[PDB]
Amino acid sequence: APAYLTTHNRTGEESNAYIAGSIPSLYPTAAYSTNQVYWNLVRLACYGHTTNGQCPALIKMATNTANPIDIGYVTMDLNTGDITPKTLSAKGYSLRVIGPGEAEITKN
Repeated sequence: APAYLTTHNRTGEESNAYIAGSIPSLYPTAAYSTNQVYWNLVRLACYGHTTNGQCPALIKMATNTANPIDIGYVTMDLNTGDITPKTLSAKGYSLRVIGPGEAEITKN
């Protein structure tokens, strides 16, 4: 398992993971910022939403605005940190999985 979940937000809008599609995490990644979440905190964020060490989340942009933007669903193995959908592309945003427990969000 990786030490941290590392998120590279390369957009001008805040990103966040909505656990099981509905529950905002406490660890949003601010604009033009990299953020690293200790792995135990991740495990807990996913507590109650984990089956077979797998946990899904919906990724949103403009998470600190009135109108957030649904980018698409992802699932992660909490023991390998492997993120199954290698890319997303929706609402003129793109997500790319870089390796276990790290990914970047770009605009377009």
